[PDB]
Amino acid sequence: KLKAVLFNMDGVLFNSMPYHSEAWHQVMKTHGLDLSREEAYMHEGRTGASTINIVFQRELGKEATQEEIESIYHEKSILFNSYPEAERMPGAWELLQKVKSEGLTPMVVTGSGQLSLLERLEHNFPGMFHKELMVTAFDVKYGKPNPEPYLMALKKGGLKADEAVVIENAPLGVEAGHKAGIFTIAVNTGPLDGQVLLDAGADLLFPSMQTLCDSWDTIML
Ligand SMILES: [Cl-]
Ligand SMILES: [Cl-]
Repeated sequence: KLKAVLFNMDGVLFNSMPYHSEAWHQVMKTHGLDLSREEAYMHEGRTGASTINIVFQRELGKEATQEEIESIYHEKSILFNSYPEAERMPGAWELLQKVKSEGLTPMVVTGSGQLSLLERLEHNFPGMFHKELMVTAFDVKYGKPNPEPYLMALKKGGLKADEAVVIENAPLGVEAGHKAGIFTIAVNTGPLDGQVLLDAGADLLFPSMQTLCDSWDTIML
């Protein structure tokens, strides 16, 4: 039944998670808030505004103001962009070529609003993605772990949930894919215990994008 493969971006397509976790950790530290690199990784999937608000609630016992959200989001984006630009996750391009050769539609479903990465998708993965077949921070009211972004991806692609598969590296994205009713494959590309991804609702778990790519033609959907 499979028609489309819905990829997260950060930690699936780009090896950008060390940078995102460093930048969140450092900007929060500047603001006097403790967020470890691993706790930052655990927020992958959220929009930046949702991350900031939840960290304020957890650490300060209050909501972030709109000004705090915009300031901190810009600060983190500027710091992220100050690093040498993120490179591809090994295995992603090989997998995309396989998916496309099988007649399947690649899509991106991300909580990112980071234009530096979004505008590099075409040069990194030529011929794969299209803006009207992507969901980003710009498209959603509620991001991951709410199923909204994955539900929206299904609609953009004219798909039913049973015609798609989700490829996720982070538990909030796994949860969103699963709760959207879509079969969800976790790829453990970061510092987390794989069990965190299984417990978030992943139907399958692979230890890298390359191993997923190697097994791809035996996943019968
Ligand atoms: Cl990382
Ligand atoms: Cl960013």
